[PDB]
Amino acid sequence: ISRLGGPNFHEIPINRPTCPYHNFQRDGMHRMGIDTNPANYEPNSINDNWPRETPPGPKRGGFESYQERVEGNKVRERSPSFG
Amino acid sequence: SLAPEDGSHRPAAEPTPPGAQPTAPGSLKAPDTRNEKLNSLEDVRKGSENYALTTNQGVRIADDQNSLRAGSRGPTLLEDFILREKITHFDHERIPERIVHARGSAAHGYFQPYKSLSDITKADFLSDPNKITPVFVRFSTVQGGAGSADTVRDIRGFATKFYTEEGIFDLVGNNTPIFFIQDAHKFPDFVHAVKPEPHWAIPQGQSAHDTFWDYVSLQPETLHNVMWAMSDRGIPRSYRTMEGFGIHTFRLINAEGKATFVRFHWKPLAGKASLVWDEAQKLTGRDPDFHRRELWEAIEAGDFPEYELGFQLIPEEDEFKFDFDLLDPTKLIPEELVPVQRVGKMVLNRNPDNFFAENEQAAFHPGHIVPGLDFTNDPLLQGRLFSYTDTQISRLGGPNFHEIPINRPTCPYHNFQRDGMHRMGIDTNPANYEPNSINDNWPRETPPGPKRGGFESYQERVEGNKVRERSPSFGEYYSHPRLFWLSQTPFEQRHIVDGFSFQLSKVVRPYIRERVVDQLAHIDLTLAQAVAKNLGIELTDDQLNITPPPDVNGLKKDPSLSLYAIPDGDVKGRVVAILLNDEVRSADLLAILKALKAKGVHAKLLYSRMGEVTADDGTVLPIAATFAGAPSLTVDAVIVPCGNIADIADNGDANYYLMEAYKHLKPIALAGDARKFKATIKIADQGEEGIVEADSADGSFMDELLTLMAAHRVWSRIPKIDKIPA
Amino acid sequence: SLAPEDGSHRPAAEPTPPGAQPTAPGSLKAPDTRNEKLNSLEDVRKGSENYALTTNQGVRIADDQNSLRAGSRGPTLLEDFILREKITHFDHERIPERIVHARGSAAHGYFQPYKSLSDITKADFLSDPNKITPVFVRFSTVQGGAGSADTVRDIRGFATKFYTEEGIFDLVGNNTPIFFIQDAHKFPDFVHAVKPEPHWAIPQGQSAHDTFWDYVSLQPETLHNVMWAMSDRGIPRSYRTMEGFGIHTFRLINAEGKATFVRFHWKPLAGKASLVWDEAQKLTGRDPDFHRRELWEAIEAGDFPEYE
Amino acid sequence: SLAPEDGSHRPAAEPTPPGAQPTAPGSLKAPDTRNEKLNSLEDVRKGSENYALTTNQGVRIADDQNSLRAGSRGPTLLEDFILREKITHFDHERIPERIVHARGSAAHGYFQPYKSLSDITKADFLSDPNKITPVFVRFSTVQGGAGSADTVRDIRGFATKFYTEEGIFDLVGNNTPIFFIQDAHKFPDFVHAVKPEPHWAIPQGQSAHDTFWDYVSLQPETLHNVMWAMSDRGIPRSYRTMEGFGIHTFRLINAEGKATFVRFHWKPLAGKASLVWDEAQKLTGRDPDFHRRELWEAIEAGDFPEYELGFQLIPEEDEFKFDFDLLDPTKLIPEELVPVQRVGKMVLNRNPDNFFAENEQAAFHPGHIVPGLDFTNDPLLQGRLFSYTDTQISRLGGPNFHEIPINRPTCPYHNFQRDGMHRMGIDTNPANYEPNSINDNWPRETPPGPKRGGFESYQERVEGNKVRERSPSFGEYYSHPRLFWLSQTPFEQRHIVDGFSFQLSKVVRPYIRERVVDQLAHIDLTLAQAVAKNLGIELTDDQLNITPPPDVNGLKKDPSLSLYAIPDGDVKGRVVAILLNDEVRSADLLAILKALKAKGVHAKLLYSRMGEVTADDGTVLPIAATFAGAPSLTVDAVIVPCGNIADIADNGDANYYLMEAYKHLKPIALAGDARKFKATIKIADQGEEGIVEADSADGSFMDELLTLMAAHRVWSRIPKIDKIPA
Ligand code: HDD
Ligand code: HEM
Ligand code: HEM
Repeated sequence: ISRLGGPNFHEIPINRPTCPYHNFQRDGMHRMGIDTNPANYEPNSINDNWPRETPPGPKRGGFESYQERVEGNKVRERSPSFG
Repeated sequence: SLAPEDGSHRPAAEPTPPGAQPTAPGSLKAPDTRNEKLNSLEDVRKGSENYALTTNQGVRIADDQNSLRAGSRGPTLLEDFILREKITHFDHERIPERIVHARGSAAHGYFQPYKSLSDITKADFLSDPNKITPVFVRFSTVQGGAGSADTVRDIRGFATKFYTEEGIFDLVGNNTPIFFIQDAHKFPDFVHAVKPEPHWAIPQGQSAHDTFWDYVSLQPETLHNVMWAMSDRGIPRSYRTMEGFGIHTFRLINAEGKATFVRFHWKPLAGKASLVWDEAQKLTGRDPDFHRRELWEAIEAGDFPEYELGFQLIPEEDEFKFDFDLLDPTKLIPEELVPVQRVGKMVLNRNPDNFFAENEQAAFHPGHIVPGLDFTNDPLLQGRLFSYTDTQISRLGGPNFHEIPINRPTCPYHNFQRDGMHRMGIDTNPANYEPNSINDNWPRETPPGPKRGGFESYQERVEGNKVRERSPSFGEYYSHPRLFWLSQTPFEQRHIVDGFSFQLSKVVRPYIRERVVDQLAHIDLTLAQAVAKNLGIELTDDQLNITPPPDVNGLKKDPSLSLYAIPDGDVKGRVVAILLNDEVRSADLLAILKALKAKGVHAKLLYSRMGEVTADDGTVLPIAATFAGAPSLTVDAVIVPCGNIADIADNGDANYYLMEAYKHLKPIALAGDARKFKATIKIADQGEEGIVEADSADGSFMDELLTLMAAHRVWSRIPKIDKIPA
Repeated sequence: SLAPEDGSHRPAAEPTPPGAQPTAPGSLKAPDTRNEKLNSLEDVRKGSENYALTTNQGVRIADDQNSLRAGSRGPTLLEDFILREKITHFDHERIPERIVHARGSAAHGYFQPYKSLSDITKADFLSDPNKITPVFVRFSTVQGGAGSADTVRDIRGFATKFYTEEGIFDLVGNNTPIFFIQDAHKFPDFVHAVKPEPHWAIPQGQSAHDTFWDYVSLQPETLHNVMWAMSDRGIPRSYRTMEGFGIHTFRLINAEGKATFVRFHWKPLAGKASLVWDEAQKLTGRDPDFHRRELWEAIEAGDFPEYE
Repeated sequence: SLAPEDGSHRPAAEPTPPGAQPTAPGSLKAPDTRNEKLNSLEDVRKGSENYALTTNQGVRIADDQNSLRAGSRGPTLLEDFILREKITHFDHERIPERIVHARGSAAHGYFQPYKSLSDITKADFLSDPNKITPVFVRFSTVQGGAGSADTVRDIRGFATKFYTEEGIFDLVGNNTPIFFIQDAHKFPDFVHAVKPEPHWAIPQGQSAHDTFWDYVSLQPETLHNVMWAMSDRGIPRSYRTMEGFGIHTFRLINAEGKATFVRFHWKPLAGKASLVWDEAQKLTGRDPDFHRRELWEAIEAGDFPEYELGFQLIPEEDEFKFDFDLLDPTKLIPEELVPVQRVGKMVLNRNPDNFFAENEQAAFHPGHIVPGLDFTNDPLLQGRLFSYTDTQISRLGGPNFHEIPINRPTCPYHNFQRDGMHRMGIDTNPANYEPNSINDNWPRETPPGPKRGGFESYQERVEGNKVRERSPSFGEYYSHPRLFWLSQTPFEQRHIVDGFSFQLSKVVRPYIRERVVDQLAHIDLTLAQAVAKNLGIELTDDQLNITPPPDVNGLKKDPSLSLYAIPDGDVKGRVVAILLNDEVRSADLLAILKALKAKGVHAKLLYSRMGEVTADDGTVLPIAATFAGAPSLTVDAVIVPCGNIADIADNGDANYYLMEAYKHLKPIALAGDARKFKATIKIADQGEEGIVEADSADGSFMDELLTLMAAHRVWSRIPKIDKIPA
């Protein structure tokens, strides 16, 4: 945000994805992309809810975190195994 | 010298009623009002009288009227550094407005507890009734820009910065006890839906548009807060006359380490009061700064905004005792179930000096807590903790925003953080890391403890898998909207119905209106049918048969949810229009002003022109404003004294004054020949409840008027106003 | 599918009168309208239909309704990069508004001269009646913020960007033929005087306050433009029904090097029309976006703003 | 407590020589060294000892070693506001470096004039010899980034901010009396040509690359400052031993309104001295912070950098009496024609506390002048006036950069400018415009006058058409380069030829080399022939016949252009390496050390390891550094005392220490059996000038060594060094 001047740093040519990117984020300094979507929010009916979430799957699916088990209390403490 | 000889350019440094003097920077108007934070700002306050005009580098300017040019009709030269510095500074005056709550009005004050809370929290600011904590408070709307109007229908923000001896605590709340959404991941979606639509940037300061109601219809978790926004809660009369809430369940932590769940409340000591919709909308055109102005002038008059801080406290063992989740910020805790304990009082007693430096630059953030408080896993709160540090890096220019004077703590602050843009502090520590030997590890960590200890999080147990999933316990959307509905008076229900009908009539896509009516039918059939009738929609048989949602823990209403069900009227600080004529009966005017003064009610003397008029005994009466310049929208009640009533009886502006005031349910009082105005508002000869009338202003006349003003508005008049063309 | 079965969510892509259809982005509403600048913007226009929702790095999102937490009632985790990108972008949406003329409304169009002006100017965009130059025009008020109301009493801006074959020419004018002050050195003084006063930031969108009339009373050079502002010129009915002026004397320079002094005008082909004060003031309350709306809806109906 | 119990972590707060103690923030090293700017910074200086570690919001931290996680091996929680604040501030520490002069070292000090200059200027800081003006001075290179090396070949900046009672005056100069170019419109062309090339960003801190010499070969106006850069002026021994110049002609204006043209000079009271190239280039590797380190340590030792301000003064009527234009910044004013008049003395006597806050954020700008000074039409100065205000808007984050503490004036500043990012001052003035009546027009304009008056520009006549055209009076490129060349000693000429030869050797396109050699042939044929021989280029018959440019107003040399032609050596503050052995003759070392201390010369005791050695008589010698750790590059002279010379005589590092010092022309003294080292450097039995040798370090050995040090280097050794493999 400070180094590259704002939240549109992915639009700086070197950083741009070569695959498609579409979402409901808008504006910010030096915004390049001109969005034509009538909707800037989801869920929406006014654009039939596009762009849409994608379920996870074997290829081309949405991102889902691995459901690791978390068990412990809220601590600021170094694991004894690290000592 | 350009000031007038008589010194009438400078306002008196004493409290004065609204309109009596020009308004002024707070340290000029009230120089002897002090608190630890206002005194700490003295290092950066700059005066002006008797100083020379200079560049920012301290060079005295001889001619501030002209650019430097080659010849007096020639081109401007690049060596004019005086012109370029002055135009460069102007060119860079603006900073980004806040992404939400951009329109807001702020004041300084102080808070003091009523008793030590050490049994329930170790927070130092709550440890002793003689502990006085300076505060700075910013009230705001949500959707509109910094230049949008004040009296829009909207939720209002209510943000308090407490400058404590153990750190800054910011309580960043709104004027309703829930929010629209459950999880912070949806906040950009919701905010984009309510904000002006992206193709054309319309509408400003309004939720009455397709995308807002599209999102509401598709996200029934919104309906509870939508109900509050559609009620008269969405159009408060003053920031002095609305409630505040922290919304989220937080924790208090005591010196033994015990955690108690808490929700925060601010109760207005001037009582709860709202406008009516027609009046609020019209006021956005006649005075889009009405709330900003009213707050500033209340403080200059000594009508200080006062609020009691209150805590709803729930033991840790009672986390699951209710039929809603305590961590769900779309659910309220009914006061019938968990009472509000009154904990202390905040008084706002001084305006800023400079709005940009102190209000626009102020940074509030709910993750600014102190030892003795802690967070919960409310998933809207959890995401807020990220946003308010992040947004200030662009808004305020970098990571040193705590060095901007209004944001500075008044207690000590020392650490190993260095640099960043516009770094003010010049660190002398040889070390900028720890652990260090070279400064004997100073500044040093401090263990947690009962007082002056380091912050340690409550050691809550966390058990579960890493999931993006809404708790099933949050999946109930209708029972709170219905409890709120059932708790409103009949006229407050009519205003709700009217709010939904007005908003949905502005939605162009009719299916969205229909989908909202279907949601309302899941709350209350009467509501749904009344809104549907105004939209020309007929409920289906299925909609007529939807089972109402369950009561909340056995409640079918809670009157603390209504603005008006329980009387809390306070007249002090309110304002009356007195409509003058060119020969007022001075004895009416004496009696009126005396009775108002006794109750701390202000007046404004109005006429068809500016200047002065002369009463029957020769008293010279100065005119504050014209009938059109200061419409009835801006006052709480209207009084017409006797005199040469012919002077004004045919004035369309004075007649309209009283029609507008009548339509908006305001008390109206008419003395002697002023009773000829009964005809403009269609009052029967025998009179009507809410119109005070008598041969003279009489004194019993004034008690009756001030009784009506303590009840705020004349609700029983509502069926009579549909006739009035106004 | 959340859209209705009957297609009524989607505005007809053809000219329609105000209120007949929901309004839409211009390239959706009027896909057949083009000019050289609109064509050159194609490389940056982003669509939406039939695309997956992604991060800005192009990773497909599976659940855009929830943060990542340890258990469905537990704390949000710092590793949720989807949540933090989406909220970081939101957090930094705003940029500073314009110091003056922060409220304004804009549209694309095109300009063409009636004949070659080569005897008086070598400016390329005026050289040939067949040469069409794209424009982008913004109209504005002066004093209020970007979220202030349209039908205030104020001067109006009228700024045209001409995308010529020999460079951008911006004609940055107002709707009256003079300004308030003589020397640019005084602009921060005049603008501070008209702007909301610095202790309390009131009033918005209004010159009806002590500091403006203090300045005027001490600087009689301001009285000409003040007359204009106090007339119904200060409250136009539409951006379509107001005059435009460059105000300053500029120069045209022909190919032989001869200079002619020029002042620029725009004539509204819809004619000149203003509100009356009580209407204009009440309209700031009933529809603070009235001029922005009227401009957009005129263009959607085919009532194109035309100026000479 | 992690500090050693003996307190050896903390440097003594008293002057100490380089290396004796760790270096510290200036206010801790020299707390009693004060001036009005240093005292004015006290409101922002932050201590650390005895204070608790906190957030920037003043909350005490208990555990600054760990993030908050769900279990001690679990994930980090978003609610960790202490982690996020600390990492957010870290993440935004950097600000843009300066576009040019990014690499620089600064210090605080004071200036006093020798007598009132009221007859020639009304500037207040020159009006009274007892008026002391605080200064802050930054010295710099030009091309490299803020992390580039100090002893590169380049021009140096010499910038002085004077905090006067009538405004900040910045005198923003370099260490050569002209610049490379004539009109500011070419400054981005020239700087882009000298800077690292745009495809790969190489080379850093070097002009030895194709684009710089392409531009030079095409722009012969650059050749004069190119001559100075290729001489040993381009590689100063220290910031204390270089000249400063304002370059441009400015004006002085006295109280009667008479203008006198002026060029500004600084004379170094430590004398002029430069490195030799091979030493400078090696030093950029062994100690890229050598000038920063040397400045800081001189100040800590009390070897304060001192400079005398002087003026070349030309009456208005003599504007056109020279062969060159006074407004042309590629031309110098020879001191034989217009002598420098001594004006006053500047002493730098305190280091900053924090480099970022004071050095990195300092803003100097040559448009910051005061009444009694004014500009001329020099077309390089004229463009500079635009640039320095503009560049601070991005570098320092907006238009409030004069509020960052180091940049604040010490005199009053008041005006109508408001807001902007990072606004610190809270204005209380009811008015933010003038003229105003509501504050009686304060702060007010001030007419010009003899003292404490408003700024007014000198009413110079302008007459001409609007043109983009270079004055024909500027179109002469070669006579000043030639005057410079002929003014240098024979060894300085050799060093110039080697500078051009080395640089053009790195230009990869040979045609660029050839074109530069052709330009040299227009300056002086001996120069062009010598550089051509080193490049393997043969001059054509046409080149051999170019007629030399004219003399400059009759001069064929001016010795004041040489670093060394006129002796001005000063040994105080210089440093000598003493090569120890394991049993040093202690009487030698007593004599050596006390002779050095008597003349303020520092010593560094070196050996093959750290720790101690014990002398013949039991004296314990603490070791400063090893041979390889503190190479001969970092010292002015080398002394080897007698003792057990066999300890070190076959040590490769010890031998090479002497070879390197010998190649770089440094004085070397050898006592007793240390004379066995004569074979390493090939010195004859009957010895040679520049090598001091005796049976012992007594009698005249130290006087002879110190004589050699006052002459800086042994130039007569140059023909002896080419054979030597070092
Ligand atoms: C037209 C542009 C321009 C030109 C022609 C010059 N400069 Fe410059 N100079 C800059 C534009 C600039 C700058 C972009 O404004 C800098 C970089 C960062 C800053 O604050 O100023 C700067 C920095 C800078 C600094 C470092 C100040 C400091 O320590 O922060 C020095 C000493 C000079 N310059 C000296 C000179 C001299 C003696 C010049 C010719 C006589 C000269 N500059 C020409
Ligand atoms: C849950 C109900 C919420 C309430 C009552 C609330 C209240 C507020 C208030 C009162 C302010 C104004 C502070 C001021 O006067 O200066 C504010 C500003 C802000 N809020 Fe919150 N908010 C809520 C939810 C959120 C969420 C979930 C996010 C982020 C996902 C958020 C992000 C912001 C941002 C970015 C600002 C501007 C802050 C600044 O620029 O300093 N709000 N909100
Ligand atoms: C001569 C009378 C003037 C007229 C008619 C005029 C007209 C305008 C207009 C129409 C805009 C808005 C452009 C848009 O729609 O984006 C504007 C912006 C601006 N004007 Fe001028 N102006 C005048 C005088 C000045 C003067 C004298 C200055 C300063 C010396 C000035 C400084 C600015 C600034 C700082 C902005 C905002 C520009 C931006 O942020 O892009 N105005 N003015």
